[PDB]
Amino acid sequence: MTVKSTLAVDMGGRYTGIFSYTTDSGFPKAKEARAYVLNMPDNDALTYSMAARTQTRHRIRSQQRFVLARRLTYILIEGKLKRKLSPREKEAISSLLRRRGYSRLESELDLSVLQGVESGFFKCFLPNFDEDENLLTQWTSLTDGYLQNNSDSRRQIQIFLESSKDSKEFLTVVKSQHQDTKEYKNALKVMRDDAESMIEQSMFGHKHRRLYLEAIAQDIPRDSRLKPIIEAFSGVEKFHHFIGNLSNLQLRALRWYFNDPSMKNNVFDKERLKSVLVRAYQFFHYPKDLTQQRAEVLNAYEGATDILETLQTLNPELTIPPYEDQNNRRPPLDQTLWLSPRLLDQRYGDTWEIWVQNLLRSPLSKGIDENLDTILITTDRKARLLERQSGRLIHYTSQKLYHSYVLQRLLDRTVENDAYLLKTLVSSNRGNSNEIHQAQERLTRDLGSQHIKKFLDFVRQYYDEVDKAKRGLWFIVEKPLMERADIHPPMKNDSVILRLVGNILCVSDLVDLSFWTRKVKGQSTVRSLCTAIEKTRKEYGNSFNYLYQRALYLQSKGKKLSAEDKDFIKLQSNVLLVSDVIAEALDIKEEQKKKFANPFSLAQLYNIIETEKSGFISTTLAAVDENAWRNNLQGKARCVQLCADTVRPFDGALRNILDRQAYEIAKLKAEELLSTELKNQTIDLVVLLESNQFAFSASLAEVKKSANTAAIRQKVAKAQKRQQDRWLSKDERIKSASRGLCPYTGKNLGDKGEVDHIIPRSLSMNYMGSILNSEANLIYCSQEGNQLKLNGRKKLSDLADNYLKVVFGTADRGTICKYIEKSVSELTDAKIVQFELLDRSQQDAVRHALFLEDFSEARRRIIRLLGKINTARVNGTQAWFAKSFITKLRELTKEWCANNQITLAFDLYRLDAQTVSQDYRKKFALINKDWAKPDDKKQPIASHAIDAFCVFAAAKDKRNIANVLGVFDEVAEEQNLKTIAQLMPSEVNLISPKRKSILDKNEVGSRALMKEGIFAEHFLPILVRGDDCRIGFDWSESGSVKVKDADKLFGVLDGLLKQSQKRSVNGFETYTVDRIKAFELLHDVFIRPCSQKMLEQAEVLEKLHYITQNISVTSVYDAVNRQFKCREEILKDKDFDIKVDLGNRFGSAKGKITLPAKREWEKLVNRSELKNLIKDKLSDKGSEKTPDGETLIYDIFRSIPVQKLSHKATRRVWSLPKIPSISSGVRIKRKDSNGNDIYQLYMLNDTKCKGFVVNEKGVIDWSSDLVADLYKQPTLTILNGRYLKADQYVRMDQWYEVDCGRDDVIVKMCPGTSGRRYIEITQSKKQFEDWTGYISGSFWNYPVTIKLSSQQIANFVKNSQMPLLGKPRSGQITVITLGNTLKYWYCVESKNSMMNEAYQKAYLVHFNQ
RNA sequence: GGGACAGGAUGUUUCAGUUAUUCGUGAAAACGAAUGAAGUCACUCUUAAAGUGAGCUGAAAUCACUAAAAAUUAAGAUUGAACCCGGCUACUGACUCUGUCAUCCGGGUUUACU
Repeated sequence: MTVKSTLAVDMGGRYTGIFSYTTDSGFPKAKEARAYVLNMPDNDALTYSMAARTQTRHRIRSQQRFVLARRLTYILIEGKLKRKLSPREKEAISSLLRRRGYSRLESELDLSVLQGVESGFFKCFLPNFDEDENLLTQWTSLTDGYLQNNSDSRRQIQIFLESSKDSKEFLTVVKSQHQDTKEYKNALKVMRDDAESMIEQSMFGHKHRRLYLEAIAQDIPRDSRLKPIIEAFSGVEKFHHFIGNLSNLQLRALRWYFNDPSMKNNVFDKERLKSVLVRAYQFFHYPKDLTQQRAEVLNAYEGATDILETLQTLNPELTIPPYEDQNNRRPPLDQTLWLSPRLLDQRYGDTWEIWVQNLLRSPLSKGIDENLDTILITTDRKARLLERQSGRLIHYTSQKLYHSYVLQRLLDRTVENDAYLLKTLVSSNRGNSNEIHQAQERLTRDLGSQHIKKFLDFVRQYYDEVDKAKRGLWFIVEKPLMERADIHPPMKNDSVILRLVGNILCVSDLVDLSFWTRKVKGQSTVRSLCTAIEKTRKEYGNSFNYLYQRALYLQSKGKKLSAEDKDFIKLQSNVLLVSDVIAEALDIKEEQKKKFANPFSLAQLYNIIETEKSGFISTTLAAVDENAWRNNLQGKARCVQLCADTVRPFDGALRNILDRQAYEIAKLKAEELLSTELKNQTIDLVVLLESNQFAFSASLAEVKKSANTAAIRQKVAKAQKRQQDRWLSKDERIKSASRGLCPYTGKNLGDKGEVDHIIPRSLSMNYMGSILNSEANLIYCSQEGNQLKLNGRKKLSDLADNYLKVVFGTADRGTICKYIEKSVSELTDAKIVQFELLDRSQQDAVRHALFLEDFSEARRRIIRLLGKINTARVNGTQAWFAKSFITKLRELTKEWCANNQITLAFDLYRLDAQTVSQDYRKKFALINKDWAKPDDKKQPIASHAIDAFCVFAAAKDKRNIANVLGVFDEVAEEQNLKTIAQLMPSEVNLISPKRKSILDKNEVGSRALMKEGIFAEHFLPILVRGDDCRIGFDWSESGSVKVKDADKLFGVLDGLLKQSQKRSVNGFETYTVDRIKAFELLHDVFIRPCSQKMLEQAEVLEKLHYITQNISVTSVYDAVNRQFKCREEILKDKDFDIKVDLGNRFGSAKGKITLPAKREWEKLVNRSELKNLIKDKLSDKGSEKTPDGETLIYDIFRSIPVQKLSHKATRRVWSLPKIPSISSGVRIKRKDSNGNDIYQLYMLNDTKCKGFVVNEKGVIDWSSDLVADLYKQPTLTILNGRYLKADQYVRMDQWYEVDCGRDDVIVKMCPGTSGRRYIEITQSKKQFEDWTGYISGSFWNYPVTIKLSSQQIANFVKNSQMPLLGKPRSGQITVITLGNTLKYWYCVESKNSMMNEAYQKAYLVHFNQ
């Protein structure tokens, strides 16, 4: 009836192992369980980050900015001239508008390395700096001043660069005044490089808008094409001001002006332009120093009478836009969860208000509304915001909000303050104690007994929802009584931070932050110490508290400090000093120091004061005030803080990866559930189990590539090594617990011993939350002792006398019992639970206390403490993945839940990867030895399914996890065997996601259609002397190919050839292909069924057609190897030979023409500057290793030009044409500024063909290219493309099972690609090992991608004895299923006839029916 | 961490021009300026014009449908983002701080809407 389903997930990052099942009974059967692994392709195969997409968007936006600025400038100039602009005038105006220069030019290098250094250290090299300001602002201002041509900055940059050359003095001065070389090293290797980048930016062409305006102040009188325009503008200065004001416009202003379908005619509107110019410069946030410049521009534009005269009059330097500030671009949403009066009204109508009123009339409910007069005035939720925006309050009136706030305060009262023992009176585990009866008598009297049951049910639901919220899984409530705030909080505001600090420093009202600059132990300052504390916490992550407590405890015990614990105790001293200094600055007293006298509070102070100057606070001020009241620093502890939802991940790319992983896993689970017959009634419960590690971060640093692989690997290696040192081989058990003696036999035990639980695994089912795979419940024992252990209650009578004497020094059971009781009673719960914080004597005392009587105080206390060790809340990444998976699984099965009525019930539990891997995986590894974790420097794919299975196996935490692995009478190795030998399937289904095929996307524009880079498309000239005619460039043998029967050639190309205008005196005739007509005909033959004449013309045009592209002359030198390339590598015939293959039908011209640009490449390599550097042959190269040959190659070409014009552009790349590789060319027809048709050739980025044509009788045409419908546009022309009528076709992904001719092998085939078929083989694992030479340690070690080497490919094709299988493309095989039956698919290396015949036979079989 | 805005500069391709000229000058020591910029090198053909290729200079175009603007180089099962319009009844931000503007809120999103 109660059908149970489970889905265990090992979130390994790239590889996500899933073990899932769905059973009517409590324990799953063998067939029900399935194992999956997600392959999760990297960013290249599936895009998660948007960096390239936005780079493309902003490139197009810059192009459109220039186009619209030119459009508006032409409109205005033609309006003032009352006549159309000539093409020369248009060219001159465009020349003026080109190369605006920058206005911000922030940076191009990552300066985050130096962001953690205080500004006071650089005053030796930068006297202009001050210690009262952060280094970020000062360095940014200095760089901007150098960019904005600030004379002082320009001078001090050179002063620094000259002074810092002698770095020996810089290294000598350091350490004299308690400086740090590690932090002061940042003055080199990043900031010096940034300064040099600023030096070199000037000669690249970057000039800034002010220098651009200065340059275009000149070159306006010098350009003779602008004379009529200058005359009509009545002055060079007026026209310059007009041009500069127009150029200063951003894209958005031009868009606003042209955002009108009536602007298609390019009409000049005075008022529209004025309003658009006013709308700009009002969009901007002007700095305080740039005030009264915003005022000037806005007075000019708003007060403009003619706007055009205002453009000609206003100084363009004033109209340069300020820096962009998208701080309010998407404010964070408050995550605070509020008891909703609206939902309370929909659920209980009015009765909850009477509940609140009845509870209020009680002396126990005095003081619960202390600050509700000043809290309710601030909107806290999205629903209240919507109601107030409507102006009418029906569910969020002040009275309703008051009632909800006091209701939640009563429900959230602490146990010291709860007068009705809520969350205990409502729990099922409540006893019949006198205190429970007194609490229930206090209730039913204040509230009244007429509606006790409904209020109690509401309390039950509220506490269940709050428990879900605390765990991080508020989303699975699916019927909430609370609501998320979902509204933006205020920013720092310089005054909200004062309130936050006062809350942190336990001050009711803080007025100033002078304590942040108070001196500590000399010239150290509170700010620097808090910065160092936060830096240490950030470096150590979530592990900081553990080693901090360990170091302080070991220092208290007087142990020998380590190199790290020394730093930690120095940090402790820093915390003490900073707390004392803060207290004396704020004169605070009465035990308020110790509240913030921890590294966490000082790091929080640093974050609030320093980090995120323009950031947002966590929650709304209403939530902050309510939480402050429920903290009550002036009081003890009244009420518990408000629940808050888990914020979405900040990474976005990680968010997309989690979204796709959740969708794939939800689709797997939906397939599993829909495969079942389950019918009327039969509620379904799904339980989620998750595991996580630092390997998740390490692998996601490669899935998106993170752009920081080295740094992230270095950071995560430290954490992983620390975790390994935390778990080790579980030291302090063999060496400290047993002390060389078996606990139960006393025999000498070496490294052959084993570790097993003290408490029987059966007893940890009826009480206490875990089997306690901890350092106390397990002891290093011997095999004979473990056999004598059995599964009953164990006591000190079974402990060896010699072992007891070694551990304690006394063999008396009563004496040892009383000593254990005394030792356990002397240690607090914090030291008891955290085993590292105990020395070996107390560790033995705590461990041995489990052998005592059931009534023993020490044993009972230890069991009580360790039964509720932690809540195991989910990580934010885990919470987001869980939310996405649950939402998508609900969506997928929504139809399957409407019909058949199954209602989905979701539960979720996080399981530590530590316990799973270190305890549960080891048992199965011993059982089967294929479950052992490899150490091959990588974690093999299929073993993530093993990890997920162990995560399910780690669900022995019973009485808590409700997947109905209950009863649990059979324990110890019996349960392990029942798990492994019956549950874990042999098959591992590898799921490899991929981006949607462009043939399936309806929004083909969301995919990169064409590759960036345009190719020159050329036609061979035709030379005619008389009866002699040649195809080529010149009459030389290598420059042209002789044509036999040229009359046929000229008859075919009668309408496509044009002749040279300047006629020579018998100096032959040159016939060149008309580019426009040729391109039009090549488009016509591609887009329409053309006549045979047009097809012949297109064939001849394509035979005369060739493609070149300019490649930089730098390519003559190998930068990677710092070696110049030889003439054989440079002048290879592949890059310069044009093949002419006209058949008898088109005259007769067979031969190869060398590209005449080869002479220009020969001139490049044979010139004096490079004659010796270029070697004549590949074998001549040696160890010359020219380090910077690119520099001299540049200096060949960077000749200083004549300064004719100040606005001339710079030259940086010099290139010569070479014949490139062609792959699915596309020719795009566009229009220039004059409206003429221009054709530019691109390379297709995605697939070109959508399938193969199928005739009326099912025969597949394997030779014709069936171009996709998205390329068949009136402006698109597929290179060498022809029209093809295909009313019926077979898609590239129509897999069919072909006639393999065998029984042991199942082969499926699909067309796959236009040239190579896809073959999927279902085969036994042993047979695959026999065919190929591949070897591995069972299929659990098999990789998802198998890279067969050439010998293995030959072995495959040979031992296969199967011509239709072919060979894998470059020996690459993608595995679909792992196990004894191995399923995999591959792309064939080469096309084969019988492969096409087999697919054709399968398609015919499917097509006849 | 990411996301977005603003772009800057150089490339590639298309088209066009250019292989000059006039002055200082009459030495024509080979340079300096002007002609808006460019204006110098090869193969072929020489009739001694030119053809071809490159360079240089200028502009234009640089995903398509597709255009006034936007969306368009992500994903798609779902979405996210972007942009525009209306509003300051109100979450947020900047101001000149009841008064506008917005990256905010609501809506729309393809030739839509104002």
